[PDB]
Amino acid sequence: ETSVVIVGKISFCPKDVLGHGAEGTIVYRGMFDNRDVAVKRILPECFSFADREVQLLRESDEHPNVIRYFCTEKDRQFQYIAIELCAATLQEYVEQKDFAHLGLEPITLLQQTTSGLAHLHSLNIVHRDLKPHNILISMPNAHGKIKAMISDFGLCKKLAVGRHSFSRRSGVPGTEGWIAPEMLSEDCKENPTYTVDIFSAGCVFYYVISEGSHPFGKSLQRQANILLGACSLDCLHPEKHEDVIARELIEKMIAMDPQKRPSAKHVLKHPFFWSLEKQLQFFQDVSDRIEKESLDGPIVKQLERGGRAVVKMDWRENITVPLQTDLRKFRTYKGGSVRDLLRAMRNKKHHYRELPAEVRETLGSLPDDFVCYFTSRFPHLLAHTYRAMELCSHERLFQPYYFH
Amino acid sequence: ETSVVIVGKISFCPKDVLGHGAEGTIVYRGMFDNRDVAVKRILPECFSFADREVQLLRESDEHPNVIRYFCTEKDRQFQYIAIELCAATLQEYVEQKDFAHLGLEPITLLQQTTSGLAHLHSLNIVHRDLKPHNILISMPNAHGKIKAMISDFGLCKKLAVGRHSFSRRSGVPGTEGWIAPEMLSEDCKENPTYTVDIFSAGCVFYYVISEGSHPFGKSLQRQANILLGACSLDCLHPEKHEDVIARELIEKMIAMDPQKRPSAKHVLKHPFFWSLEKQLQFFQDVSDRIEKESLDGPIVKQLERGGRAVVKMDWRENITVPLQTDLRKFRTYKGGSVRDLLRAMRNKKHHYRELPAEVRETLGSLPDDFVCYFTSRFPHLLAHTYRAMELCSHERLFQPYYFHE
Repeated sequence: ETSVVIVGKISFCPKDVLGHGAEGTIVYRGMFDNRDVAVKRILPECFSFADREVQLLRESDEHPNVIRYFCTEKDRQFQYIAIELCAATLQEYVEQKDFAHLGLEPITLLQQTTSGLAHLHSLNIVHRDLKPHNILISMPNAHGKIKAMISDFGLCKKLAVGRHSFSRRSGVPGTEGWIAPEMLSEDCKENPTYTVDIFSAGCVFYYVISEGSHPFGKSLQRQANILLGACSLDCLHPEKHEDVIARELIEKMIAMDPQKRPSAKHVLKHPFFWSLEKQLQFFQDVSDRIEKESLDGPIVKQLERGGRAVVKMDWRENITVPLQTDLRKFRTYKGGSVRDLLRAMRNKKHHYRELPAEVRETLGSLPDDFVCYFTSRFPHLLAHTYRAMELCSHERLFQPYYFH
Repeated sequence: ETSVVIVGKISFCPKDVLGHGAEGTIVYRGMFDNRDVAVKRILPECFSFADREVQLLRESDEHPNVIRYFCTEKDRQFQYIAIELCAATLQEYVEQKDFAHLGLEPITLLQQTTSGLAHLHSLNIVHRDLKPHNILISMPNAHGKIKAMISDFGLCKKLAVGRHSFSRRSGVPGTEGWIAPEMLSEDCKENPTYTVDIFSAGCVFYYVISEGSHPFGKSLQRQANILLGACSLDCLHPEKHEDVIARELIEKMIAMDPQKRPSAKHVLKHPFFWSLEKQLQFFQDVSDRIEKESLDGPIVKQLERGGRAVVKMDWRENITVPLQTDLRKFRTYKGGSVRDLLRAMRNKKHHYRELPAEVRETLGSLPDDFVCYFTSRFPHLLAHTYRAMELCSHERLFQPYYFHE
């Protein structure tokens, strides 16, 4: 014996509470136009944040990683918002053990979230409240695939025409512990901009790949640490190639100086999101680019600057012995040079098919095992080379690797 | 002095008629929940196609190139379907002289249309009535960009579970001039399948790049020619690289035999959609692949088979003089070989920076002008190489270039 409430085209069962939240705002499992939806019941006082959210949703929900908005209805005492029904929040994705990823891997989730975020920014919309609770996991589609979506637009702001910034005139919106420092800093001269989302996104990034941690500590001390700048990314191991590239992006995203933070579209171009195949191609491209470069040139000098730590003093001593044996027929490849390590990688990639069976065995298959053969042994190689080769970032060859 | 009709959440002004449909259905411009939408008004006799269209749209509209569905209201007299308001049809995009592309190239439009179609097929839905009139051009977004979309699902066919075909017992749903020949064949033992859409898509493909022509002539005898098999692609010149690749795909899409037609996802992997950079990368990849291949091996033999026409007897006599001079010392490159033409290309690509200014000038910059230097002088090179190298299509290296069912 269960009851049903109907308000215009929106209907729901009061027993199917999906969760509470803000100002006693309750979310029910509901129905609209014969499809399953989530229904947000809004209190009379929050008709402001609802009228804001609903309008901003109309303008940007077409993007696949922005929650789909269906309808809204006005009652005698309440306002109702019908949006796409989702399976879980990102917090459940990260913290629930044995969670069905269903093809949705952490980096892809982050890529999707950033895509949705980039979409909002292209529409001059700043979110200002990006957090694991606001990032939803979709229901499985007909092919069993799931995706990530940005939601909860009640605190979003449409930037005024001609402005790339906004003021904290409407106080400080957001949830404690995910707020950009320049939002609370009283001495802050620069008006906050899109980068407040980038900061929060950064914390979310670290939160996902660390499987639950936060760059600025535990619940109560987070926001205090943020204003202090006391971040700690010690779940990212310094000798792990994946963690190294992850740290390089994350520490830029949560940088204390807002102008130093990469835009959403810039973030999407980072090696963090590169496949193994693209990584090897970058390695090949830089090798060919520096092949006829002089050793005293700005490029090679930049590439070898701090190179000893990258090659671990002698890279010919840190590879497997069938590869060492294959390389003694060359010997022009100096073990103290990053340039020669890259030359040897390119050479062995190019002639791979012609290589002896036993050296193709230690290298592994092209291109995935091959590139991991080196990155796992030289975890700073990609980061270092990527940074150093920024001098060539305007060249046509290296356009898809950098942001412009 | 204008009137407003309000049905539930759907509202529209009767004066704003956007167009007419089949059997009394009229489409007005209107509003739904402060969204600018299109509104289909449907008669009680066509409630069948309505609830069908609604259902299928309540499944497959989750794609950028499939029309968005918002809501349906039912009246005392009519039904109302609220869908995304678009700016134009493909017919108006093509036939209206000086139609503002607004950043929408013809090929991208064909890529978008095919993607939307592939989405429908993945959901076991056959459109059966694909045509320029129901391929829609979106309203410009905030950035002023537009896209193409598939619409008009009233005649769509949801295949039964476990079925990959459907019977013709309903008759001939398609529009004359875009109907696959197996739909109007008295003999065919084979039930129609997804490929009826591919045939229509092929006709649309050629319709766009020819800027108004049809593979089977003018409207008066199109369908007649379709049954005859009298296709004609006159607008595609036999010695132009772009047209040679375009012809190769279109001829397979409008093939008389349904089984010969490529699936929508297969279509998307065709060189027709390859960027200039991807074309050059493909040339480089097969060049590196056949470098240590035996000259008597299956791969090289396939590649040289018909090579004379490809390289125009001797490619060294069909390239520019500054390049001739720079390649003269390379006696290892045999002028009658397709493999060696690809080798010279890969070599000049790899050493491009080291090349003297004069030869870099005739080649042009990497990669755009460079690849066009060769495809324009050898219009069949890519088409020939792509077809020949299908022997290696199952290999990891060439998987992104080909399709695997």
